[PDB]
Amino acid sequence: SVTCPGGQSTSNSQCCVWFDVLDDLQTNFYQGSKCESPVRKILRIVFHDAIGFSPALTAAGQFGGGGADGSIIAHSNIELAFPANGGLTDTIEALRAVGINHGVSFGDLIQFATAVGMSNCPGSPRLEFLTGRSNSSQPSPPSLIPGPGNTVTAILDRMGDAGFSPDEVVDLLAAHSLASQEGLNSAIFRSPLDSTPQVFDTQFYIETLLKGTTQPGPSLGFAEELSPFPGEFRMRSDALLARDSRTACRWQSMTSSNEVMGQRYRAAMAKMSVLGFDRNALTDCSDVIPSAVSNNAAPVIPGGLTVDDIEVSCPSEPFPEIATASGPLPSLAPAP
Ligand code: HEM
Ligand SMILES: *[C@@H]1O[C@H](CO)[C@@H](O[C@@H]2O[C@H](CO)[C@@H](O)[C@H](O)[C@H]2NC(C)=O)[C@H](O)[C@H]1NC(C)=O
Ligand SMILES: [Ca+2]
Ligand SMILES: [Ca+2]
Repeated sequence: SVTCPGGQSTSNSQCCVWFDVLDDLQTNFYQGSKCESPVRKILRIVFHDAIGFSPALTAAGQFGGGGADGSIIAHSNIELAFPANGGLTDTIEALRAVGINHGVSFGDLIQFATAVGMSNCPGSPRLEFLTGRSNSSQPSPPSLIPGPGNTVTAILDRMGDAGFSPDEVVDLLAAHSLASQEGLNSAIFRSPLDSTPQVFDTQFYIETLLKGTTQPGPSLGFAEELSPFPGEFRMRSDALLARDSRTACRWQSMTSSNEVMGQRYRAAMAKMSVLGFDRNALTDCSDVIPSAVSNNAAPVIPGGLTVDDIEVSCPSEPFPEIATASGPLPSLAPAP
């Protein structure tokens, strides 16, 4: 059966080169298989690469984008000029080098580095990984990336054109559980979007629902809203989506189970990884992806706050029974 040069066993011979890029990335790009800034930047990158895909542009006789084709690396010179692609240069160049050095397509590489980065963060599911996307790409059309100051209708329409339902938009946002911002408000560099920027968990959903009480920096930044405790940043699109009637019940259902949240995120991400491709034409190499350590902590309403502080926005389903903590309000340190 197929054992690779290193003795590991896989489903197909096309998977063997990925054990090598797995060692490179873990040792170098992830600095000893860590869950820090490199994993966070790659998650913005996989999204901005795959979402440059528009059926509506195709239908209007215009090039609509190749989707998850790695065009953000190949055509970095035009894509990184886009409003949503700031602060990605250093990460795009380190990935370009692993791509050229191992002979793999940029589109596959972005998807692989996402599944490998996530396995370094506790609580993560094992993402599916498929190989075989062609390395040729055209530059993505401009303006296909949702922005933090857009209304909910604008975000749902763009995402709906790419193929996601309102529920999948909420599911995809579980990645803001491993997140911070650097360019919305530079005065509070790397301010976390939830209290556990290194744990893939339910806290992001709970904490964006909390009453915005605190201005974390000396002034408000682009599309910044008051957050529930010092050090945490709250982005206007995340505040709006937690509260809008079209997405509020899915958002609420994500607050109490890390199992359900992970299951749904893995499904939405498998769908995003093949935008512009035929899944059936790719080779499954998911067994190359290692398991992440399990997260054993239970969901909590932090720092003494209670259900009275969460702005319940699903008129049908009552808010889940989530534990409370007898804390003083936390002050979050920048994400590492
Ligand atoms: C509804 C659309 C979304 C909007 C408007 C949005 C917007 C943003 C913005 C403005 C930032 C801050 C970047 C910075 O200044 O450093 C951010 C960070 C982040 N976003 Fe999103 N996001 C959305 C969806 C997603 C999706 C689907 C993913 C990927 C699965 C993603 C992954 C991340 C991650 C992990 C970070 C943290 C980056 C870091 O800490 O350096 N986002 N997002
Ligand atoms: C994928 O396509 C890109 C070109 O778009 C290739 O990238 C170049 O590779 C050469 C050496 O192989 C480098 O010296 C260039 O600087 C690279 N250009 C860019 C824009 O990165 C890449 O080699 C191709 N990969 C595969 C597996 O065919
Ligand atoms: Ca692309
Ligand atoms: Ca988290």
